Amino acid sequence: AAQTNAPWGLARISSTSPGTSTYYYDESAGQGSCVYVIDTGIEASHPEFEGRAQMVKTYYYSSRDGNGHGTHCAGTVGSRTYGVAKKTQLFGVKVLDDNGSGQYSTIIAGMDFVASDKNNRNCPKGVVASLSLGGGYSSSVNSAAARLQSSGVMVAVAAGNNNADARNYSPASEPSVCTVGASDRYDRRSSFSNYGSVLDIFGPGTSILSTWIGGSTRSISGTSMATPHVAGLAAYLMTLGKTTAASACRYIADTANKGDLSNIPFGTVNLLAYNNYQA
Ligand SMILES: [Ca+2]
Repeated sequence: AAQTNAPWGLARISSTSPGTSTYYYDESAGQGSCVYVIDTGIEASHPEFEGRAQMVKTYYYSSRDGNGHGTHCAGTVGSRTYGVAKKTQLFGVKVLDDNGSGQYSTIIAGMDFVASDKNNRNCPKGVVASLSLGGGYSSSVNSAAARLQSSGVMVAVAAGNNNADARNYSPASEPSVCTVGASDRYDRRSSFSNYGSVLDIFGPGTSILSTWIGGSTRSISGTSMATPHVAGLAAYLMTLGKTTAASACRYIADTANKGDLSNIPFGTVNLLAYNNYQA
């Protein structure tokens, strides 16, 4: 399959070189997989989700996305136009309020929720979680992310936007999950992206067009935007039978475009997510 005039990030994930604008992918498109988006929620009624999105949990007085951030992330995972895995099922877990804030205890509860709730969903090709959130180091937050991964969910988490070493942030610093840095259209590390030995992979994170609340669309930037590219890629690869939740991060790193990014600090991986699709 080929989507012409795709967002640059989708084109990049299917390309050995920057500067192209068509997204190429196997038509299976993540069918039979599920991705949980743990964030501010998802506007499920957005035409771009085609009935494939559902709120499953909230810790606040509403499950609606009153922010936009979660809807944007969900769109990059699996909207028809802006998504990597255009046939995946999307499940929203609102651990962040409409200001994008959340107490660590609520975030941890949301991760443990997904670890159980996947047993209530039909996801024969496998389960992914995209966590576009972060705060300072907390062993408890890291441990929750490790449990979620351990339960059989491919966990992708944002490295953070501090232009700092991700070892000081959680869940970014958790070794057993997939920590994702952000890059730009010109294959440079995004200026805000955290870095460090704890990073596993880079994905497109600067100027990312995707869905927003009120049925609209928006371009925004963050390691929160790179993460769902990787989450979506994982879902896509799992439906293709190429990998499993346990080894998808490893598989993505093994099959990445290597040594192509600039401004990568010494000791940080130079690996950009790539679907290796031969059209
Ligand atoms: Ca690891």
